[PDB]
Amino acid sequence: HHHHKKIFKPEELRQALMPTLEALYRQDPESLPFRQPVDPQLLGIPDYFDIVKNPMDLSTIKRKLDTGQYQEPWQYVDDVWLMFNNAWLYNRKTSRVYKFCSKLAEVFEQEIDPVMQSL
Ligand SMILES: CO[C@H]1CC[C@H](n2c([C@@H]3C[C@H](F)C(=O)N3c3ccc(F)c(F)c3)nc3cc(-c4c(C)noc4C)ccc32)CC1
Repeated sequence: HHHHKKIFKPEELRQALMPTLEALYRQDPESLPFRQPVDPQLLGIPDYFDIVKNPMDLSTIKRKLDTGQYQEPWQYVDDVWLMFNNAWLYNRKTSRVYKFCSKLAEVFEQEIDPVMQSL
């Protein structure tokens, strides 16, 4: 047993972290709201960017893995938490979106720890 200034390759991170991202995409219908960037104009919520200073969604995180924009695995993890925190901050606790956020966050919390241990 062993509970674990380092640099990983894009291929190393995709092999390790894409299966965790795919686990999120497979949660249906819970992932549908997180697949594309929030569009305040389409959704008629011009107050969105007054609460969320830094947008995040699954499509953005998929591009970053796919184009080698992550170098340490904690860079991927922070973006995913940014996505869930944004959603938890902006939406009311009673809304379907907040509860969808909570299910995704559970599913992420219960798979990322082992994956980190393997890197
Ligand atoms: C695939 O097209 C998208 C479907 C979800 C649509 N959507 C919708 C639409 C509008 C309506 F509120 C609604 O019920 N939507 C909705 C549509 C499909 C769903 F599966 C779902 F859970 C919700 N609401 C969204 C909310 C968010 C959101 C997130 C994530 N964090 O803060 C906010 C605000 C994001 C997307 C939302 C936008 C288009």
